[PDB]
Amino acid sequence: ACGRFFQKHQGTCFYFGELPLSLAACTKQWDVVTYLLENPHQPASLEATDSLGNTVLHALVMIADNSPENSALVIHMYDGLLQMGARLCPTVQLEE
Amino acid sequence: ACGRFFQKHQGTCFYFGELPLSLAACTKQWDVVTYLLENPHQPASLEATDSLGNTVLHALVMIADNSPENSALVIHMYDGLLQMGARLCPTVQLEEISNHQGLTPLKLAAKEGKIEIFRHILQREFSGPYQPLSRKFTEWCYGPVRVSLYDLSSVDSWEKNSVLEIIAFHCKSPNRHRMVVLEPLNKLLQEKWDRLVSRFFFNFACYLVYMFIFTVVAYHQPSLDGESMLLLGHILILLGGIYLLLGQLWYFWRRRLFIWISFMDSYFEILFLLQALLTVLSQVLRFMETEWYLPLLVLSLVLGWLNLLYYTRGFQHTGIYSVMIQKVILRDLLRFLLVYLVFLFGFAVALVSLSRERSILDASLELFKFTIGMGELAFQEQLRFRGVVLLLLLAYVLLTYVLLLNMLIALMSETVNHVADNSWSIWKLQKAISVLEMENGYWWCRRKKHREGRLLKVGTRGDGTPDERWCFRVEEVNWAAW
Amino acid sequence: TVLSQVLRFMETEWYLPLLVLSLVLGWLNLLYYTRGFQHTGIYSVMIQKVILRDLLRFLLVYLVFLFGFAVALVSLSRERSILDASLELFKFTIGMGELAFQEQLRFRGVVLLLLLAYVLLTYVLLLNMLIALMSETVNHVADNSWSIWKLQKAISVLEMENG
Repeated sequence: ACGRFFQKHQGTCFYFGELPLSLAACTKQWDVVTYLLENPHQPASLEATDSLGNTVLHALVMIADNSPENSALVIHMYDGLLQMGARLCPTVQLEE
Repeated sequence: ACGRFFQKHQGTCFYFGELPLSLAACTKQWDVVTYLLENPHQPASLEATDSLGNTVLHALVMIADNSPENSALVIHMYDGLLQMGARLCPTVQLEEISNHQGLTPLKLAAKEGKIEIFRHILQREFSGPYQPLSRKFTEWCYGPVRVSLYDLSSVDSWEKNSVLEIIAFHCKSPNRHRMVVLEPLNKLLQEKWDRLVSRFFFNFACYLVYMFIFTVVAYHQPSLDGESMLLLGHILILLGGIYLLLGQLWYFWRRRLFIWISFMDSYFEILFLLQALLTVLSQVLRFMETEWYLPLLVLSLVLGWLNLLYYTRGFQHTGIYSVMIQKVILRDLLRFLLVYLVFLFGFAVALVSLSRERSILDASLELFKFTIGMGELAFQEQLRFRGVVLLLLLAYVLLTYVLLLNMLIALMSETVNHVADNSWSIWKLQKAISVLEMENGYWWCRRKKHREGRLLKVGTRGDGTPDERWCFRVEEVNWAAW
Repeated sequence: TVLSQVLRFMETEWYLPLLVLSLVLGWLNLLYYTRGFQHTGIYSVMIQKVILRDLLRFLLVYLVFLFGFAVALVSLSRERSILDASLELFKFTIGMGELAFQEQLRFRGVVLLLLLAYVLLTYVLLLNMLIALMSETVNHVADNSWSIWKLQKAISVLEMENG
């Protein structure tokens, strides 16, 4: 889901990762992030690349900033994505 | 109910608004304020004018002050007066009524530097859902992180009496910049300064680049008499003063020759008048015969080259430093010269009197050797009381260092008395003060004036029947629960 | 360094005049390594970096003032070599202003009351930079440039392993 607002251009934007799970990190919910993987009809994946060939974890750091409250919740999501990740894809190394 | 105590005169007073509902705001009760309108026998009105043609809302801001607890309760009353007002008089617009001088209350809130309502008054959260016709001064559409929007009541430069009309010119400023640092007026700096800083540089070019070649006359100048380039200089020496004469004169035509109250930093504006005025001294001698032209046009060239310091402005930050120091040291320069120079009168007399064994102003240069200092110190014994003048001059080595010191440390005290982002913002004031002339154009006669096509995006989103406003779109990034 | 080499046998002549600067800046740039043998450097690059911005802002303000006054000096003293006559004004830069008052110019008070205007503003031109510096240290740095000492070291580590 790429466009003007979804591109990383200066102003009128934020480069969240241009796909459903990518903004699901930015939503700070941690409830649908599990279900959009757990969904039996069509499961998502962190393997899903974007316009710069990234997983969601590259967008987490770009969307991360110098706001302690934002980094605190970002950290909480970030750590648990590896717990949900490594459980469901133990064959794949995730931060490489 | 007007009198001595109820008049706005200095001391023994407070100008609450001279009628029952006016002090009812100052009573901080909010219970009788409803009933004195709800009373069925004789209802009051905010329409009730006073000695300066004001509603109660003009008195709220005058009675408001730099007390947070007072402004907090003042804000609470102030917002609900519009809820009780607009309900009972929806036909009447409430914050657009002018005083006897012709001034609105939201504009008049800037006049006296009201701190702590004034930020609130711009930034208000109560129209949707319960007064959708009031319009907030705020709006929002399309947020994952909020794309905000602020309206425009009168604060944009060109609308005939904004706060930009008074905060630039008629500012009675306890200190300004903060009132300007709030987001809708603060952000407005760059929205047009993008379009104006290039034209500022284009006009700054025309200020300084012709002052450069104004000098090369004096380079080629003869004392007594393709060489027409030297003679051509005179035609631009005419323009050297005459351009900056009219230009700075018609500034006072629109400033009506306003009184010395704006002494703060309008001395920089009249530093152009110095060059403008002093250029003519040579012109109207110079053909005629009178002779004092080359001697005194020195100062016309001097102060002109000096006043090119003024524009140490916005091409880099530094200026946040420039005017911070330059303004406060103009007070120090006054205090410096008043103390120092008057010491050495009687000692130049003591020098010439002891050295006996109208031209003493030139003999005072003997003492001004040590000002830099390069004190001669040359000891001789022809004076026959050798120790008098010798033990005299050693007294000034300590106090001359002290006379630097006390000013060096009077300065230390000015920086020990910390300024966080005060003069850092005065950089933007100096820019936003310099915005005054940008939209108006040039009775300089490049184009005799310039019009206005610099207004902001049409709101066209309000509640029925009047749906229309002028507004501006702002960006934000917030990290709350939602 | 090469400017001298490939003149020097040949004949061209501007070699000893301009190799001065090759020797100068080389000896100057030995300041760079005020680094890690003692701490001090936590000071060195903190000031040296921020004053490179101050040095730019200093020279842009000051030097351009004295052009028209060197013209005012030579113009009033009438009664391409003025760049050398500007040294008369650069006497007061250090300052060791001559101040030598004579009355052959026939409007004695012009140039005499001119030069007294610069004693105050020359101190101000030092002052405002002295205090623009005060502002840079009033704006406290706790262990920022103290750590940039280690950055400058860890930046200098880039070339060590490569050979």
